[PDB]
Amino acid sequence: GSSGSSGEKFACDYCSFTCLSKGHLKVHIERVHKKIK
Ligand SMILES: [Zn+2]
Repeated sequence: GSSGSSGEKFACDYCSFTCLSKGHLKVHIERVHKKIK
């Protein structure tokens, strides 16, 4: 069939947070983290 490995999506590293949209991942580390070296 087709069903098998689900996911094929990247997630934030610093934290274990899962998003729905691609942009959400960006806007996330944008402020939620904003970790300045
Ligand atoms: Zn994060």
